[PDB]
Amino acid sequence: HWGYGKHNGPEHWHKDFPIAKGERQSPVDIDTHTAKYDPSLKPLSVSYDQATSLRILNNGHAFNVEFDDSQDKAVLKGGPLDGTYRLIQFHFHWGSLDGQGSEHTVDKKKYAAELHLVHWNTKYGDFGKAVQQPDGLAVLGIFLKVGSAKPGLQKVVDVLDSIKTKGKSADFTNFDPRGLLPESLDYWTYPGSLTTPPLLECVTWIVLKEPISVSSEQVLKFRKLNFNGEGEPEELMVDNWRPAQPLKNRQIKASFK
Ligand SMILES: CC(=O)O[C@@H]1[C@@H](O)[C@@H](O)O[C@H](COS(N)(=O)=O)[C@H]1OC(C)=O
Ligand SMILES: [Zn+2]
Repeated sequence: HWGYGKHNGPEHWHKDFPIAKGERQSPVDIDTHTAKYDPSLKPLSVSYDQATSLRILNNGHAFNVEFDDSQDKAVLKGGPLDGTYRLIQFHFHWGSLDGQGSEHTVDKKKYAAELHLVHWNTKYGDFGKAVQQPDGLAVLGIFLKVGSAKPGLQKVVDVLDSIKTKGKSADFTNFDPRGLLPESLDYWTYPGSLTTPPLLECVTWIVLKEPISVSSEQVLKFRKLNFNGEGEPEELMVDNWRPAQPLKNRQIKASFK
């Protein structure tokens, strides 16, 4: 099926998923001098105090830390968002080298990786229904640069050995996503899509201005994961990012000057 290699990668997706060439695809390049400051944007509210993590899973495309979303335990509100969006999982995209890995770019600059915290609009009742709506999801995107270690990331790094290959999962309770946030919540926002098949155009993207720093040793451990399942030839899980798509008829708004 689909992947990130020469023969099944982003260039090929449109054949099974024609929406790949659609009206509001992600990610995009964020041209910082074209984005418009919008004073009508309310403050962004990230309420992760009661967050309940459950499990970490290698699905062959990335790894996901999954959350109990049966109640309003961890929610995103405010900013460009109307209503309440519940945290369902977070995952990362990263590169084979420190100079690439992010999905969004900032004035064409690629970061070593990108963290995505996926939330769904509670008005639609469940995640499956939400992805069929133009305002069904809100994904908070955070850039990673290589520098000093991120303490809040280490617990994730430590468990990757136990989910090396496709299909593996491990218990991952009591993880606090607040430890992955930068100091500032300044952001850009635009309407877009999922960055993997089925590429549904259901996402309000909120991308933070301030990157978090992770150590080279930390990102190196991401690159030791496998796309393949156990007992198959090793294909390192690296460069699992879609490149920037055309902005087309969209405007990127900024929460800051
Ligand atoms: C659970 C799962 O497969 O999560 C996916 C995940 O593991 C990854 O490949 O990234 C995908 C796209 O999400 S993104 N980049 O925020 O648009 C995910 O799809 C979905 C639907 O969340
Ligand atoms: Zn993602």
